[PDB]
Amino acid sequence: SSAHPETEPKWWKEATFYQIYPASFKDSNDDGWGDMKGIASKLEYIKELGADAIWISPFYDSPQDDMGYDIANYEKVWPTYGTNEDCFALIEKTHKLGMKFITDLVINHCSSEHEWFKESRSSKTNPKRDWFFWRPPKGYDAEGKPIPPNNWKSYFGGSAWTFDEKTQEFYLRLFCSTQPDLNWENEDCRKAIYESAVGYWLDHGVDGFRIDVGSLYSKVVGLPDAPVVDKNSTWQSSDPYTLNGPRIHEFHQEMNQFIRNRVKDGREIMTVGEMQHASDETKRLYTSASRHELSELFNFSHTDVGTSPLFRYNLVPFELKDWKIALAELFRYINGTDCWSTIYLENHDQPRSITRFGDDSPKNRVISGKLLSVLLSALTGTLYVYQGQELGQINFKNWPVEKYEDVEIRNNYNAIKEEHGENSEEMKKFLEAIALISRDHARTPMQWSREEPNAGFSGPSAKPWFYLNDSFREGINVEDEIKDPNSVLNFWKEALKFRKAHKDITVYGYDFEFIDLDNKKLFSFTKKYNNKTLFAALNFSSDATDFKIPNDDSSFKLEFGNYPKKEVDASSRTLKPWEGRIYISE
Ligand SMILES: [Ca+2]
Repeated sequence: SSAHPETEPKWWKEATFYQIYPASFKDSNDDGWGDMKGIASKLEYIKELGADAIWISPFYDSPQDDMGYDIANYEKVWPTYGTNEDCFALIEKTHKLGMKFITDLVINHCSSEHEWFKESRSSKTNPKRDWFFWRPPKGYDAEGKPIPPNNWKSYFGGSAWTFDEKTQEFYLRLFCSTQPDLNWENEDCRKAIYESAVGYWLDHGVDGFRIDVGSLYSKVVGLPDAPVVDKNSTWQSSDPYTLNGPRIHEFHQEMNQFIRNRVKDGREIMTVGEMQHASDETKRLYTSASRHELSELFNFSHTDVGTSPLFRYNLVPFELKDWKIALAELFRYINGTDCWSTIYLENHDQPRSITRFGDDSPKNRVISGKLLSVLLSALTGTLYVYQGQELGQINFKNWPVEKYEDVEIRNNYNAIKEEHGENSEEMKKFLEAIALISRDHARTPMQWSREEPNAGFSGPSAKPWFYLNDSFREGINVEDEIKDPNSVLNFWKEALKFRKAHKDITVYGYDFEFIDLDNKKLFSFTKKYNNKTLFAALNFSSDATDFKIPNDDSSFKLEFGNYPKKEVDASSRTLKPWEGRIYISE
């Protein structure tokens, strides 16, 4: 383990994080929106699950055009969630329970309702004009409409620019129309960002930050037209010119130094960057401890499987090997380095992992939910669990498009309507995809009980901000699962206990090697920690599946699995349907 600097323990390496989506976690006042008092009331539940830390998605003052990722004031809690004092009390309560607290740092862009943007947009001459990207129209089209400065596509569909009537220029917004991108080329802007979004929260005791699209701050000069890679789209991915840009490491080093110099009590701050996509070299540049940038990052390859690289909402076939390799991208690069990794399958931007990677049928949803827990329990990195994942939540079914709340759905729908027609093959493919892939599968209210109609998220007379998934009626809820010894929830409790008990090799294990990589059913691997060897055999299928342990001998003992403990034959070399096993040799 001495030739593996990544094994150096840190609180944030071995902490299990639980991610809370504040709108959808717990309503305490029957207005249909989750809130901070709701979260506070459920911290004991989170601790009992086995979490060491929480990450709360944005709770700052926001018009909610992108459900909190459009921030109008970094230093004020959205009144619907509570007051600043409510938040400070929540941070303190979290700490007094022995858990860490990280907040969502969203500084690629802010809301157009932020005072910075209200000033910037007011004239061409004000001190904050170049805190954002303002450009004249490229020209005007045959119908007299202004043409945007370039061909860049928004992450939510259509053009990445919005025209301002008053000042007669476009502003850049990679996300929705009211999320203008901040201009990190402006040093005054960077300093103000650090003071407001970072310093304020350090002063109020956060243990770290999850950094929203942290790889987008550096734009290539000139904002040039992007390559025409999609021949059936007016607008093109800006990635070559916005993703991991030439100043991105400079900016992250600067922000890291700001944090180091602003902390007052010498505490260890974690940063996890939502970096999206990166070569292994880029990942190392971000997460090597010696680089003083990020602690770790999220990489999207494993959550991208089964979607077109050109458009997330066009489905494509994939096989198990694709997912194995994409998952391994999270962690293999850290082997023998001072880097660190993340491990997760769910977040507020993803559909449910059982639906995607298990089998959500009534027959298989429990056992395959447990299989995913076995897998995650054994992988190296900081583990994240998303609200409802521990219940074995599944995608919702048979919703019409108009029921989806997400701006990502609304904007993409409208772009397709405009470009291809509402009644088109392009629309049909989109509608097929949203049923599997939409972020909204993560955002339906948390299911605390079987109570009609709101599943204990709110009182029975309240109207939730977004519709409940019908799965609460099928026993997918906290109250029913606590009482069922065979539940996914009770299994996740066991999985986290197992992971912690064997943390040297589960959290800090190294020399990861795939066994039978090509296998369409068997996901198998070994890891090392000094004299210890961990071996996993995981059957991602409804069929029985054979496996072999490399260098098999009597030392390999069955330490965890999802089939009944007293009914498993550890010496058998065939897995039952959806069976997973973790063996450890000393
Ligand atoms: Ca509420």
